[PDB]
Order: sequence, then structure tokens, then C-alpha cells
Amino acid sequence: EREEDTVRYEIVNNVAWVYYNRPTKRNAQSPKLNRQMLKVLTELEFRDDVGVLVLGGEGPAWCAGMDLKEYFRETEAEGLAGTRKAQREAYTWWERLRWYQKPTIAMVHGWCFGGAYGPLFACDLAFAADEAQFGLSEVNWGILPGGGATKVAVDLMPMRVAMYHAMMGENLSGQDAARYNLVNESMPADQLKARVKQVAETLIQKNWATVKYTKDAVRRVKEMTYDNAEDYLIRLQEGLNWFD
Amino acid sequence: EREEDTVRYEIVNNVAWVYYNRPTKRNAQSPKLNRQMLKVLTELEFRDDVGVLVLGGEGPAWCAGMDLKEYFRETEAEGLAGTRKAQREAYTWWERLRWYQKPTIAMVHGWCFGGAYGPLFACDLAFAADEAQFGLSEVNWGILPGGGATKVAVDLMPMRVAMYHAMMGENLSGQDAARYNLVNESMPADQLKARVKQVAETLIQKNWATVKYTKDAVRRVKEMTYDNAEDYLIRLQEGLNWFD
Amino acid sequence: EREEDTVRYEIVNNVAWVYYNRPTKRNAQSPKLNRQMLKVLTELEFRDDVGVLVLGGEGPAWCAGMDLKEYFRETEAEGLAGTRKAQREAYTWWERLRWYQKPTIAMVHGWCFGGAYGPLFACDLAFAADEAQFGLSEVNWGILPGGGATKVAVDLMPMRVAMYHAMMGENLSGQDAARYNLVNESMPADQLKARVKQVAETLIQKNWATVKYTKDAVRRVKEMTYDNAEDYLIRLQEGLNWFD
Amino acid sequence: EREEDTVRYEIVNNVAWVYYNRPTKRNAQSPKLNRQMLKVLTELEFRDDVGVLVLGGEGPAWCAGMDLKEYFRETEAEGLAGTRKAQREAYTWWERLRWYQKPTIAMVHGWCFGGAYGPLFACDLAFAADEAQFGLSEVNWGILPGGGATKVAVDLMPMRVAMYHAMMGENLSGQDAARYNLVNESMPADQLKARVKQVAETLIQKNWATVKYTKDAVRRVKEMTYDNAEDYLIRLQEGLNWFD
Amino acid sequence: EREEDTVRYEIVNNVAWVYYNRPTKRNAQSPKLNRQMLKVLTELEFRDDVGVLVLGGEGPAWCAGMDLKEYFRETEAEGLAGTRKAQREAYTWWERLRWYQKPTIAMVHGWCFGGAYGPLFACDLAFAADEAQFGLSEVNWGILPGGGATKVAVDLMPMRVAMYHAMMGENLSGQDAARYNLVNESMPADQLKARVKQVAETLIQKNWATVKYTKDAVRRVKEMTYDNAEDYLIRLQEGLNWFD
Amino acid sequence: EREEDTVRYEIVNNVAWVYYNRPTKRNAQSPKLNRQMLKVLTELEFRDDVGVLVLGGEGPAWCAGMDLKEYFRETEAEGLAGTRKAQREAYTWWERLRWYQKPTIAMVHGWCFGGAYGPLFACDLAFAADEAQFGLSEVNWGILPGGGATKVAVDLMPMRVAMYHAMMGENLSGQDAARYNLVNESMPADQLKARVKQVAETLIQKNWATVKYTKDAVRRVKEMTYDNAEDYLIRLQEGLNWFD
Ligand SMILES: CC(C)(COP(=O)(O)OP(=O)(O)OC[C@H]1O[C@@H](n2cnc3c(N)ncnc32)[C@H](O)[C@@H]1OP(=O)(O)O)[C@@H](O)C(=O)NCCC(=O)NCCS
Ligand SMILES: CC(C)(COP(=O)(O)OP(=O)(O)OC[C@H]1O[C@@H](n2cnc3c(N)ncnc32)[C@H](O)[C@@H]1OP(=O)(O)O)[C@@H](O)C(=O)NCCC(=O)NCCS
Ligand SMILES: CC(C)(COP(=O)(O)OP(=O)(O)OC[C@H]1O[C@@H](n2cnc3c(N)ncnc32)[C@H](O)[C@@H]1OP(=O)(O)O)[C@@H](O)C(=O)NCCC(=O)NCCS
Ligand SMILES: CC(C)(COP(=O)(O)OP(=O)(O)OC[C@H]1O[C@@H](n2cnc3c(N)ncnc32)[C@H](O)[C@@H]1OP(=O)(O)O)[C@@H](O)C(=O)NCCC(=O)NCCS
Ligand SMILES: CC(C)(COP(=O)(O)OP(=O)(O)OC[C@H]1O[C@@H](n2cnc3c(N)ncnc32)[C@H](O)[C@@H]1OP(=O)(O)O)[C@@H](O)C(=O)NCCC(=O)NCCS
Ligand SMILES: CC(C)(COP(=O)(O)OP(=O)(O)OC[C@H]1O[C@@H](n2cnc3c(N)ncnc32)[C@H](O)[C@@H]1OP(=O)(O)O)[C@@H](O)C(=O)NCCC(=O)NCCS
Ligand SMILES: COc1cc(C=O)ccc1O
Ligand SMILES: COc1cc(C=O)ccc1O
Ligand SMILES: COc1cc(C=O)ccc1O
Ligand SMILES: COc1cc(C=O)ccc1O
Ligand SMILES: COc1cc(C=O)ccc1O
Ligand SMILES: COc1cc(C=O)ccc1O
Repeated sequence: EREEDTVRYEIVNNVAWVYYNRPTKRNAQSPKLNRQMLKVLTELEFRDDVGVLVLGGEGPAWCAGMDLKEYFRETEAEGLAGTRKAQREAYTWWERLRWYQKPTIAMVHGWCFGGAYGPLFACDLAFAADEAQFGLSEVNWGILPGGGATKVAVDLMPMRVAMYHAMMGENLSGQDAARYNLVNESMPADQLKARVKQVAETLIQKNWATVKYTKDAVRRVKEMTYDNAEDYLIRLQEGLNWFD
Repeated sequence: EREEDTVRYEIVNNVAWVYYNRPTKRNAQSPKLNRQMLKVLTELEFRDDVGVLVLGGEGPAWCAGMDLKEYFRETEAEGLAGTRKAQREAYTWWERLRWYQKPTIAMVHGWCFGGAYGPLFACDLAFAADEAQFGLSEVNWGILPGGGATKVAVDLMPMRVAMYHAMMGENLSGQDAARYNLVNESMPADQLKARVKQVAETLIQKNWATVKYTKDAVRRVKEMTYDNAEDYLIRLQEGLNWFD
Repeated sequence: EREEDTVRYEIVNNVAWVYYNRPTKRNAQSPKLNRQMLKVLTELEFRDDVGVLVLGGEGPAWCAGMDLKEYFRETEAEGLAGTRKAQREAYTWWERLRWYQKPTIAMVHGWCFGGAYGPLFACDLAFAADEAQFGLSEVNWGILPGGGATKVAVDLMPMRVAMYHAMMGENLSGQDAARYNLVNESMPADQLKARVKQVAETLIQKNWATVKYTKDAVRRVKEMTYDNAEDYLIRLQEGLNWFD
Repeated sequence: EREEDTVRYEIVNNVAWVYYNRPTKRNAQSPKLNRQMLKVLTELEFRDDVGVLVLGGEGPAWCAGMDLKEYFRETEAEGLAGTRKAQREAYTWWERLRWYQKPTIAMVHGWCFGGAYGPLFACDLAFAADEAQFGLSEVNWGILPGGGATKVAVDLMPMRVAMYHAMMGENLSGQDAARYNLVNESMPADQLKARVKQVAETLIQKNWATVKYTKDAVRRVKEMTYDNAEDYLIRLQEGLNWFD
Repeated sequence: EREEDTVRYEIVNNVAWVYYNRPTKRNAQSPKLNRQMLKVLTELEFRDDVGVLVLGGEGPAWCAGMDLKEYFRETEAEGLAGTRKAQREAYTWWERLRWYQKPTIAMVHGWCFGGAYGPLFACDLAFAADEAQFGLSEVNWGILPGGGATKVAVDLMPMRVAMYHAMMGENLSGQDAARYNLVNESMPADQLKARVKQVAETLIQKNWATVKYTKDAVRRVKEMTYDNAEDYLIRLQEGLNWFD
Repeated sequence: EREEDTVRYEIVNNVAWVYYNRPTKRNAQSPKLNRQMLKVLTELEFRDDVGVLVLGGEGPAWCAGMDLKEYFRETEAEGLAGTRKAQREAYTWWERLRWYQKPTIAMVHGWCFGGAYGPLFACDLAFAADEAQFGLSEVNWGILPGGGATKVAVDLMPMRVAMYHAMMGENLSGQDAARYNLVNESMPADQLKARVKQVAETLIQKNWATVKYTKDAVRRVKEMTYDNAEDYLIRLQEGLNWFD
């Protein structure tokens, strides 16, 4: 219903805990959530009291993907302009998170489906509950894994695993999502918040600028030859010398 | 001896079971097999009663690579024109399978060596017998892993694993080929046909056009930046809207 | 102190055993070691009695990265010319090893930190002691993982693993470095020299030219599309036909 | 003064004629202009009566670059948050223009410096007056040609010409701009509008969907191998068959 | 009528002069011509008395594009199988030409439209008459410039020029084609054959193996970084040392 | 005879005028010249009184390519070790020049053949006399255009022009070299030095750090997508803000 109620956050000891807040809608990404998520991310990004951002979810789902009703059906009733406006709101906040000034952590306690793979990839690190389920179910409602989700599967998991995942639309457990490197680690649900909290506290003790440059370098040198990446990392360090 | 006897198939319930059929020659890819495989693949590809193609082998080998006598020795006796004609027949059917209209499955019960890595990679999914052996033995007869096999090892397995595999010419078991993601899964031989049959039946229940676009997207977005892959998947879905 | 004492070697039965020789300095890469390593590598490379090169270390470390005093502090006191001259000495011997005429093996018994990742990557194969520790500690002294180390982590390990490794500056054990494919294998320290010796003896029994072309092809086809890699491997084999 | 006055537009014969509207400030790109350009472009893009958009300038400038006061000095005063907010507003409208639903034409009658190169490249076609002047004067102000302006130079002009243009900070005339393919055509100032009207009028008589898929194809296949581009153009036509 | 009559050739002074042979149909590419061109090219390629191949056209056309009746309408009538069979026949002969063993020359005396761009690009060199006309008229028929023709435009001509050529569907004269480097040279129709004879005659006096490795190098190093291209050209010369 | 005499230089108004100094041997690149060029370049690069380096030639040649006696015949006599040692010495100084700290200008008054293309490309700008001659005569000697010379042709000139240049081994005049953008400008021999002095003199009046970051940007963004290039140029300016 209300746009500013679709995302909630709390800053505690330099950690921004951000939650998808449509628990009864399995935190489906609707245009209202997409717009409000950008608003919250943009406001938190450069605060000197935010060193780490954790993306969680309320209720049994982390994120059940895009809102079938509000993101797909309602926007397409407004024609191409409607579809484009809605796509842009989704892609824009996933990119804001992907290139965030502060280190980002996905805390995935529950269902992570489809369009949730953009935000999952956009988090630098990811920690899952054993009980979590990850799935590209798009094939199972007759569409391509969109919102970059095909590329997310290919950039994080081995090619055979990614192909099975996208084609068969079966779910991975938390432990399988760790084995195939969709996430960093899986543990029982009741240890997950303590582990994420520990990782956040470790990052805030490092030099914040050094952490920003390092996470960026990791994502960027993926799309370079070894030779070009060598020179790139020298130019980055000259940038960090200015910021530090 | 006879060109049309080097490959056999059977279509049962929308699954094309295709077998390398030179069991006494460990299903060596000879020019006769290469030509006949293209003929069989081309005829099956667009039949409305074929939803999935399974590539198996007769006898103890899946495929022991290229025929040393008929593919290498005899063709090179015909000079460059002979070598080129033979190369083209091999590369052409591997590409036909790589970009097949229908989902493809490798059922690897036995030996998979050398030139078999092109067809193995060209199958979207791969299931192995624990007893199967995978090897790049080229180094062990003084040649580079050709027919794209070096690239197959690098595109599916981690770089260190690929380097050991190509340089040392040692065999991986089925279970090791699963661990290193050369295949999706390994199981005892006597469960392998039941598992492959189950996977085929699951794919034929999906929208066939959606499965084609998804498998293609997986292979294609490997060779794109994240940013270019995002737009690509939007253009693909517009294509699928036309086909569906 | 003395430049020619910072690296030692011994050739036994066609294996060059090369050691970082600053044990009391945890084999820190100083400009003296960088210069002497290039001298030793260049002299060994084309000897007909050297078929394999093993890179080890004296004392408890394999390589604790760059010498904080002699590589960073002292060179930067000589301004940009000093920094550039020192960088060039490091990058040049890592590249000499990366593209070496003979197969290369890292025997990592102990600490491998930071700037050691260039040489580790430049070795074709890598074998670790269970007791070995691998770490990008740069973040923990406020710099980017330089000397290509970010790219090394991204080229060998899965993206999530690489991101955690670079951002958190925690150590991987030998067994974890094997699991994540930073190295080929981990075993107890007291088996490591016997295993490396076995692998070296296996490579020297192969055709030396075939091993050189294969290791190069593995590294090169990483940075090509599948289609361009297919043609590339044909051109390489024409090159090997000339050398053999 | 007023954000809403920094851009104006008129629709004539289903052509949107859009103008930088800060003539006394040489249509420098201020945050106000950047936010208003985005608004205007977003509002016109999916209008069924707008077939083509022309970007022009009031006064003796087309666009003299970024506003050195409002984009650089005033935003840096607000530290990194202010700089990033201002960069995002600039990059976002250049990108909206670069991927516009409708064909785009730059009508360059006068000065085109520095940050104007983004918008210049983001236009599909570009027609200059002979008395127009194009330059990357960045080097003379002691900064790199930013806002992608160095890449615009390298993507449009021969590498020697881009190198001279960027390093010497000297202006190209409309005639030289046309010679080095920064623009399509140069003509006397008094023929410029009529040629642009003619071109816009020819485009509007084509299938609008076809012109959109074509201009996107041209831009995209530049960052693709020939082989990948052949498949891509088939995927695109499948898309267009849905959209027509 | 007859498939065998759609292409003719004559060998003169070890030059194969090959001609599109449907002059009354403006040498449009029908499936029949596509299958016969492949046959002819395959048969001439490894003849020890053919040093060079020239592609020409009978009648006022070089090639007016794909046969709108036989390639598009008649094949779509046979649904997707028919379309794919017809596309494969076109793409396959363009590719055979693009990677030909012998140097290739387009002799463009008249019309060169649309699908003719494949064969145009597949020729290593291209000489036009001044009265020749080149265009991508696709946009005026409401389709994308397919058959790789959009990539041919972007690969040969400056991006502004490719953009105008593709979007406006207007023709370039032989003189403008030469100016924008779609062809090497333009000359009056009555000098065309003599210049082509001269060029073919100069090529045949070179080491044929050297000319083949050189034209392939030029085409390949375009899709390589400078650094990767330096190593590649050394690998190529090792190949040529085997082949000479 | 003497290694130290193969290169000379004079500093005038903070411009290093460096000359190939084997005029009787058409400044062919011998190992001696290769080792001495590196020495000279390394020694001048970080001098606070050298703002610009110009590369010229004594005698009627700029550089006629590699010394066929000292670089090819004498080194091959020492087998593979000798060939690799000689290649490394050539490639190493071209690279030092290509990434020089100071802006670089080729002053091409006469012959520029084959292996001279490395140094030609490694210069940021290039000014030719009208009576200069440029060619890849490699094909006429039966070798591929090596030393990256084929890539230099493809990177600087339109693909048709590179193809003709490489395949026909015919010379371009200074005027045609300027037309196809192998050099910036061509002028009568007696105006050449004065234009070069003027250009070097304009560069020295700029912020030297800005000119270095700019010329490197131009070279680097050519091997980047537009999207990756936009981010890269921001990272570079952060670097320059440290260095200024
Ligand atoms: C996530 C899921 C497994 C949770 O199951 P559950 O806990 O049993 O929840 P239910 O589906 O019974 O109901 C949850 C509510 O959220 C809604 N919902 C769940 N996923 C949704 C989605 N992706 N979009 C919109 N609404 C969604 C349901 O319609 C229901 O709303 P309602 O009760 O007011 O009608 C299940 O809802 C699901 O499969 N979601 C779809 C996932 C998907 O296909 N994603 C693709 C988008 S890219
Ligand atoms: C696959 C293999 C392990 C099976 O071993 P096996 O079951 O004991 O079979 P054998 O080798 O004893 O004999 C099988 C028959 O197939 C032939 N054969 C096996 N692999 C072959 C190959 N790659 N090419 C041609 N013939 C082959 C053998 O010559 C023999 O023919 P014959 O009995 O009529 O002379 C073994 O044949 C082998 O190593 N093959 C070579 C694999 C290879 O090097 N591939 C590289 C090609 S890219
Ligand atoms: C490798 C290491 C764990 C070994 O610990 P240890 O066995 O307890 O050794 P210590 O640090 O107590 O002392 C070893 C000696 O080597 C020196 N040393 C260790 N690593 C060094 C490095 N990277 N550069 C320079 N000197 C180094 C120490 O200063 C000490 O010298 P000293 O006793 O003469 O003063 C530890 O030395 C270390 O953390 N090294 C730094 C690793 C690093 O940060 N690398 C980044 C460079 S890219
Ligand atoms: C166009 C130019 C070459 C000379 O033209 P001119 O007709 O003499 O114009 P002027 O320099 O007198 O114009 C100055 C006025 O325009 C404004 N102006 C021009 N370019 C501006 C810019 N880039 N940023 C902010 N204001 C600018 C000034 O604020 C000033 O206002 P004023 O009239 O109150 O003094 C000169 O204005 C110029 O070099 N501008 C900057 C170009 C540049 O470096 N662009 C790249 C930036 S990314
Ligand atoms: C060349 C051209 C500009 C005018 O030349 P012209 O001398 O007036 O030629 P015509 O148009 O009278 O030629 C028509 C005849 O050629 C045939 N023809 C020409 N181009 C053809 C094509 N692309 N497909 C099929 N047939 C074609 C027609 O079947 C017709 O046969 P007909 O004589 O029995 O009527 C015109 O033929 C043309 O535009 N052709 C199509 C160009 C094109 O769009 N190519 C891209 C396709 S990928
Ligand atoms: C410049 C050229 C076209 C004719 O110019 P010219 O004024 O007639 O010069 P000459 O051929 O008489 O010069 C010959 C002398 O220069 C030397 N020379 C010229 N080019 C040389 C080269 N590439 N390698 C070694 N020596 C060379 C010869 O050793 C010879 O010495 P000599 O005077 O004792 O006989 C001719 O020298 C030439 O083609 N050179 C080689 C060009 C080439 O192929 N370069 C590519 C190599 S990568
Ligand atoms: C078809 O469009 C989309 C699909 C998805 C997830 O599969 C996410 C966002 C989209 O806009
Ligand atoms: C050397 O040529 C080939 C090698 C291989 C397998 O290693 C496969 C096909 C070939 O044409
Ligand atoms: C900041 O420069 C460097 C960093 C490193 C390792 O992190 C290695 C070599 C370098 O020159
Ligand atoms: C240094 O920042 C910028 C520079 C430019 C043009 O030089 C354009 C936008 C920017 O944000
Ligand atoms: C839309 O299909 C095609 C188009 C073209 C040229 O526009 C060439 C071959 C094709 O198959
Ligand atoms: C074949 O080796 C070379 C060739 C060239 C130029 O053709 C330059 C340097 C080389 O090492």
C-alpha cells in the first residue's frame, strides 16, 4: 500500500540493516519497493556513520523476485513506456548497490528467486541459512531468467551448474548455494545474524576507502585481460593515495 | 565400414537417444561418423516429436576421441585439402550440437578422451557413470589438446584443474569430473540411464522455446560484460515473445 | 646483504629447484631478490638439462610478499623513478616465469602473502603443505591487493571467494587453497617434496615442446571467445609441428 | 535561476527540437540543466507524436562543457556525496539519450567543448556548421578528458587524431570534424537547420521500430566479435518481429 | 531454373574469376545460388593452379542482396526448419570465403545491397567502379541490416558513417565507398577489370603461404588486444615456418 | 661496431631529440641498437628537465626495420635462446616507449619499413615528410608482418587499407600515410623539424602529469567498452589529483 513502508532500515554501530518490507508478499520487488529501495540506498550511501550495509528480508522470504501483479502485469497495461519506467527503477537500484561506496552483505535467511539474483549479485558478500532456497523459476513460468539473473548464475557458479540451474528451474539449498559459490557460506538460521554481524564489525575496523577500492577492483578486473588488470591496479592505488 | 551404420538413434516419448555406433573402435570420431552425425543431428533438430537429444555410446567407451587412422593418418595423406575437409566435418557437427534447437544431454557411461571434449561441451548438460574416465591424452601422443578441447577444459573447470588436466594427461573419474564441473553429476552406471531419462522428461514438460532461449543465453552471456549481458537478456525476451 | 645470495638453485635430474633465499626476512621480494630471480630464471630457461622448474622457499615462509623496507619505503624515497624501477624489476620476473619455456611448479610449504600471488599465478601448477597459509593482507595495511594479486584471486578462485579473500584479509589453509583452486593439491608438509618431485618426473617424460605449447594454450584461450580459441589451437599445432 | 528554464523544446511535424537553454553561460551543463534535460528527455521519449529528437543550443554555443562553477566547484564544496550526486545526474541523461527510443540528431552550430562530447556521442547522427568549433580543452585546464569524452574521441576518430585532439587541446572546425568523422556533415551555418529538418523528416517516414533496432544494433555490434555479432542480429530481428 | 547455372567461373593465369550468375534477378542470393557458391568455392580452394579468387557479377548488379522470393518468402513458408536451412546455406559460404586459403578480391561494377555485404566483407580486397552503388536498403523494407551487414558497416566504415548508412538506407557511390573504406579503390567502370587483373597478378608472384597467414592475421588481430596480438603474430610465423 | 654509438640524443629547450644512429645501415634495429635504445630511454624518462621525447633517424632512413644480419641470421644461429633474447630486447624498448612517462613524437623524414612500425605506434604523435615512405615489405621477403606491425596497421588505418598494405607490400607516401592516419601530418621535408619543435614546445607548456594521464587514457580506452571506459576515466582523474 504505502511506498515508504516497502523498505525499513536501522543503523546500529555503523552497520545499516536494510530489509525488504513486504513480508506478506514474500518481499516481491514492486515498483514502489524499487523506488523506495533507491531512496533508502541513496540516503545511506555517504553517511560517515554507515561503514557496511546488510540487505535482509522480513518474513519467510529474502526476496521472491519481481511482483507478478505490480511489476509485470500492471506496467505492461501502460504499454512500452510503462514497462521501460518499471525496468529502469529495478536496474537502477541494483546498480546503485553493485557499485555502493560501502561494503554490502546479503543475509539470505529464506527464499531467493528470479529477480532477487540482481540484488544478490550486487551485494559484495552473501551468507545464507541452510534453510534458504535459491531458484531461477523463470523457465517454470515460460520466461528467460531476466534482470541479469542468467549472467549472475554464469558469473558466480561453474558453467554446468549455471546451465542446470537456469534450464531445470530446481532450487539449491543454502549448503548447495555455498558449494557452488552463489554465496560465501551457509549455516543454521539461528547463527546467521551473529555471523553477518561479525563480518560487518571486521570490515568497519579496516580503512573504509581501502575496502571500497578493493571490492571495486575485484568486480572490475573480472572484465579485463591479466596484462590490462596489472596496470589498472597501479592506477587504482594512485586514486586511493588521494582519497586516503 | 558403412557410413550410415556409424551412428544409431531411437526416438521414444519425445527423447532422441543418439549413440556413437563404432563400439569395437571405442566410438572413435572418423570422417564417416562425423558426416553421419551431422546428417542425424540435422534431420532430428526441428521434428515436433523431439524435445530433448541424449548423446550416448555403444560398448565400453562414450567416445575415445578422433580416429587416429581415418581422421589423422588417412586425411593427411591427401595433403592440406584432405586435413581441412576432415577438420570441417568434425567442427561442423560439434557446432550444430552446441547451438541445437533442442536441449542436449551427454550420457557418459565410459571413456571420454581428447576430441570427445568438443561434443561433451556442445551438450548443455552432462551425466557420468562413476566408472567413466575423462582425459586429455593428446600431450601423451605429443600434440596440443585440439578440436577446442583446451578451451573446453578452461570454460568448464577451474584454471589450475584445467592446466593439470591438459599438461599431465591423467584421467578424472566420473566423481572427479562432477567435483570439477566437467559434468553436472556422477552416479553408479546402473542408475545413469534412469537419471538421464528423468532429466529429459522434466525438460519436455517445460515450454520448449523458453528452454532454447535460456540455454543459448547461458552460453552467450559468458562472452559479454555484465552491463552488455543485462541489455542482451531484454532483447532475447522480445525474441521469445515472438516465438511463443 | 649480497644480491647473488637472495636466490639459490640446484639442478638435479632435469629439475631446477629454485628457492627464495631470504629465510630470516620470510623471503620478502626486495629489489635485490627481484633482480637476482630474473638473472637465475633467464640463465636456466633454455638449458637442455632443465625440463621443469620448481619455485620453493627457505625457512618458514614460501614468500611473505614485497619487502616493506627495501621494495616500498626505500624506493619511494627515490621518488617516481625509484618506484617505477622497483615495480619493473618485480613485474618483469613474474612475467618471465608466467611465460617460461619450461613447465613451472610452486611448492608452497609455508606463508604465501600479497605480492607472492604474482609468482604463485606465474607457476603453471601449485602444490601446498596443509600447514601453508595464503593471504591477501594488503587490506590489513591499508592498500589494494597490487602486483596483479586481485586478478590472481579472480582468475583462480570463484568470484565470492575472491571477494571475501581480498576484502577480509583472512588466511586460507593449504586444504582451503586446494578446495578453492588457488593451488592444485594440499598434503601434509612431509609428503610435499615427494609429490612435487613425482609431478616433475612425469612432465620430463613427455615431449618438452608439446608441454610448452599446451601450458601456453591453457593460459591464452582464457582470454578468447570459444570460436576464436578453436582457430587459435589449429594455428598453435602448426607452430608445434615446426618445433617438433 | 530557474531549473525549468535551462532546457526548452518545440514539437514540429513530429520532430522534438530540444535546446540547451543557458545561452549567456554558453549552455554549460549545470546540475540544474542535467536534472531538467533528464526530465524533458524522459517525457518526450514514448510520445506517439515524436518520431525524432534534435539536440540544439541557444546563443553562440552548442554546449561549452560542464558548468565550472555549478557542476565542479559548488559540488566539491559538498564533498564526495555532492560530486557523486552531480556526476550521476550528468551520466544518467547522456545514457538516456545514447539509448533513446527515438532517433537522435545533434545540430552543432557553435562551440562544442569537453563534457559536451557525451551528448555529442549520445546523438546517433550529428550535423555541424562550418564555423562550429570542437575541442577537448580539458588538458589546458590540467584535467583528463572526462565524462567519457576521451572514449568518444577514440570511438569516433582515428587513433592518431584522437591522440592529438586530447593531448594538444586544439579545436577542430566543422569541416575537420566531418573529415575525421566526429560528425556526419559540415555545412555553412545558414544551411544547417534545413538539412537537419530534411534528415529528421526522412527518418519519420521509416518504420520507427526498425530505426530503433537498427541504431541500437550499430552501437552494440562495435563491442562484439564478428561471429557474435552475426548471431546477435538474428536475435534482434526476432525481437523486432514481435515489436512490429 | 538450374542450381548448377547460378554461379560460373573461368581460370585465367591461375586466377579464378567467379561470378554471381543470375543477371536478370540482379544476382540475388537464392538458396540455389548459396548451395552452388559453396560447391564452387570448396572445389577451387586447394587447387595448386589457383592463386587468387575474384568475385564478380553478370548484368548491372554485383549482388542486389538476398532473393526476397526464394530466400525469405519460400523458406518462411516451410517454417523455422526452412528458415534455418536457408540461413545456414548463406552464412556457410560467406564464412568459407572470409577464411579462404587463397587471397580474395571483390570486383564491384554495379549494385551491392543488403545481404551482399557479407560476401563484400568476406573478400580481403574490393575494387569498385565509380558508377557502382552500395546501400543497406533493409531499413526501407522495415528489417534490421542482417546477414552480419550492420557489423560489416561498423567494421569497415567510421561509426558516424555506418550509423547514417544503416539508418537512412541511402546509397554510397564507388567514390564515397572508397572514401569511407568500404572498398580499397574506385575507378571508372572501363578500368576496373584491368586494375583487378593487375592486383591478382601481383599476389600470385608472392609466397602463397605468406599471403594466406598475412590476410588471416589482419582479420584476427582486430579482435585482440595489442599485447595478445604481439604474441599471436610470433605463434603465426612459427606456423608459416612449418608451411613453407 | 660500438653499442654506445647506435643511438645519439641532444636535450634542447627540455625536449630530448633521440636518433637512430646507424645511418649507413638505414638505422636497422640490431640487438646492439635495441639494448642501447632501452638504456637511453630509461635514462631520460624521469629527468625533470625532459618534457617531451622526439624519435628521429640519421641518413635517408627513419628506420628500415630489423637488421636482417644482426637481429635475424646471427641470433637464429644461436638457436631458440638467441632468438628469444633478441626478440625480448626489441619488444622491451618498444613497450618502454609506448608507455613513456613523457609525451613522444616520431619525426619520420625517410624510410619507415617493417619492424619500424612498433616504434612508430609507440610514439603518441607522428609527423612525416611528404618524401617519407612507409611499407610492410615483410610479405615480399616471405614472412608475416611481425613485431606487432600487422596490429599497428589495423589499429591505425582502416581495415581495407591495412589489408592492402600488409598483403601487397607496397609503400605509402607521407601524404597517403597522413590520409590513412598512420601519422598525424605530412609536410615537405624542409618544414618537418620546425613543426615538430612547435608541437614539442606546446606540450612542455602543459601540466606534464595531465599530458601523461591523457595519452595513457587514449591508448587504454581503445581496449574497453564505453561503459567500462566512463568509470576508468573517473578512476584516472583520482590518480592525477594525487600526482598534481
Ligand atoms: C516464494 C514462495 C515459495 C513462498 O511461498 P508461500 O510462503 O507458501 O507463499 P504463498 O505463495 O502461499 O503466498 C504469499 C503471498 O505472496 C504473493 N507472492 C509470492 N511470490 C510473489 C511474487 N513473485 N510476485 C507477487 N506476489 C507474490 C502470493 O500471491 C501471496 O499473496 P496473497 O496471499 O495476498 O495472494 C512462493 O510465493 C513463490 O513461489 N513465489 C514466486 C517466485 C517467483 O516465481 N519469482 C519470479 C519473479 S522474478
Ligand atoms: C579408449 C581405450 C582406453 C579403450 O581401451 P580398450 O577397451 O582396451 O581398447 P583397445 O585399445 O584394446 O582396442 C579397441 C579398438 O579400438 C581402436 N581404438 C581405440 N581408440 C582409438 C582411437 N582414438 N582412434 C582409433 N582407433 C582407436 C583400437 O585400435 C582397437 O582396434 P582393433 O582392436 O581393431 O585394432 C583405448 O583404446 C585408448 O586409449 N584409446 C585412445 C584414446 C586417445 O588417445 N584419443 C585421442 C584422440 S583425439
Ligand atoms: C610472514 C609472517 C607471518 C611470518 O611471521 P614470523 O615467522 O613470526 O616472522 P616475524 O614477522 O616475527 O619476523 C621475520 C622477519 O622478517 C621480516 N619480514 C616479514 N615479512 C616481511 C615483509 N613482507 N617485508 C619485509 N620484512 C618482512 C620481519 O620484519 C622480521 O625481520 P627482523 O626480525 O630482522 O626485524 C610475518 O612476518 C608477516 O606477517 N609478514 C608480512 C606479510 C605481508 O604483509 N605481506 C605484504 C607484502 S605484498
Ligand atoms: C567559448 C569560449 C572559448 C570563449 O567564448 P566567448 O564568447 O568569449 O565567451 P566567454 O568566455 O566570454 O563567456 C564567459 C561567460 O560564460 C560562462 N561560461 C562559459 N563557459 C563556461 C563553463 N564551461 N562553465 C561555466 N560558465 C561558463 C561564464 O560563467 C561567463 O559568464 P559571464 O558572462 O557572467 O562572465 C570560452 O567561454 C570557453 O573556453 N569556455 C569553456 C570551455 C571549456 O573548457 N569546456 C570544457 C568543460 S567540460
Ligand atoms: C537494383 C534496384 C535498385 C533497381 O534496379 P533495376 O534495374 O530497376 O531492377 P528491377 O527492380 O527492375 O529488377 C526487378 C527484377 O529483379 C529481381 N530482383 C531484383 N532484386 C531482387 C531481390 N533482392 N530479390 C529477388 N528478386 C530480385 C526481381 O525478381 C525482378 O524480376 P523481374 O524482371 O521478373 O520483375 C532494385 O532491383 C532493388 O532495389 N532491388 C532490391 C535491393 C535490396 O533491397 N537488397 C537487399 C536485400 S538483402
Ligand atoms: C631502403 C631500401 C628500400 C633501399 O634504399 P637504398 O638507399 O637503396 O639502400 P641499400 O639497399 O643500398 O642499403 C643497403 C645497405 O643498408 C643495409 N641495410 C638496409 N636495410 C637493412 C636491413 N633491414 N637489415 C640490415 N641491413 C640493412 C645493408 O646492410 C647494406 O649495407 P651496405 O651499404 O654495406 O651494402 C632498402 O635498403 C630496403 O628495402 N631495406 C630493407 C627494408 C625492409 O625490408 N625492412 C623490414 C625489415 S623488419
Ligand atoms: C522479463 O523482465 C524481467 C525479468 C526478471 C527476472 O527474471 C527481472 C526483471 C525483469 O524486468
Ligand atoms: C590436431 O587436430 C585435432 C585434434 C583434436 C583433439 O585433440 C581434435 C580434432 C583435431 O582436428
Ligand atoms: C602497491 O604496489 C604493489 C603492491 C603489491 C602487492 O600487493 C605488489 C607489488 C607492488 O608494486
Ligand atoms: C572530471 O569530471 C568530469 C569531467 C568532464 C569533462 O572533462 C565531464 C564530467 C565530469 O564529471
Ligand atoms: C533477416 O535475415 C537476413 C537478412 C539479411 C540482410 O538484410 C541477410 C540474411 C538474412 O538471413
Ligand atoms: C619474425 O620476427 C620479427 C619480425 C618483425 C617484423 O616483421 C619484427 C620483429 C620480429 O622479431
